[PDB]
Amino acid sequence: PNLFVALYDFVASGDNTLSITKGEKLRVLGYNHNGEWCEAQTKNGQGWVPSAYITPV
Repeated sequence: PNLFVALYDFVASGDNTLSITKGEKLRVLGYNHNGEWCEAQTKNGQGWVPSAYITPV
């Protein structure tokens, strides 16, 4: 039941990216082609975040 946590703050930059805070929880829907970006949902919204900035809880 695939819940995750943010390892660092990430400030939204480009096209359909989402801001996240260190230690907040999110839900993963998927990945991009090469797998460096992850599409996620939080209490603020939905959007792209770096794959390297998150981990399971």
